[PDB]
Amino acid sequence: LSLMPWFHGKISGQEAVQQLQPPEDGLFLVRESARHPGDYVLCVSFGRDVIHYRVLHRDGHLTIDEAVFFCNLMDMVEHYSKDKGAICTKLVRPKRK
Repeated sequence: LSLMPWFHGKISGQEAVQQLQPPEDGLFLVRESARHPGDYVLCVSFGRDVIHYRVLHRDGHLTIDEAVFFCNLMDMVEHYSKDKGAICTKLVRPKRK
């Protein structure tokens, strides 16, 4: 959370595609969602495109229901820093400020 350099909180997606803009594989950040409150969107750069993955809540947290779920984002994040499978790419540099 707040003190995490990868978290930009409340910026339109629209902003994020921008932040993330000298493309660079695994360049990511995380922001709170608008249409569904309490929820997250993790933004990823991969192949010059920017992909997104809603973070759902289900007793906890996750992107692959059912698959892998977390206690903290600060931890889904770690997780997706060593094994990508599931999303397009391995998270590397957090975009920051």
